[PDB]
Amino acid sequence: IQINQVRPKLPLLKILHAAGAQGEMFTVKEVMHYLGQYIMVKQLYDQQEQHMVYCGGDLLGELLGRQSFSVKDPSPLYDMLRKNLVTLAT
Ligand SMILES: [Mg+2]
Ligand SMILES: [Mg+2]
Ligand SMILES: [Mg+2]
Repeated sequence: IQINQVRPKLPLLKILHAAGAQGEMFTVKEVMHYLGQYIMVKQLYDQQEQHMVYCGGDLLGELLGRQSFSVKDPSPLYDMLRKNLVTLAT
């Protein structure tokens, strides 16, 4: 297996699939692409303040353990990725 591949855990993979991803293993860039598409297409960001993501009530909020987060202050999102990505480079 390639060193730059990661395997998203079940609930994260569900999100990525729900945004148009195919398969089980991805680069971190691909994961971010599909996660971004999920947020963008469902329009979870506040249209009036687009760095704010209102994720509570959605699977993404469940996974994050937060009602909302800011894209400018990504640590809660990065916490979620740390816990939901299986990697070989770590
Ligand atoms: Mg794909
Ligand atoms: Mg695959
Ligand atoms: Mg961090």
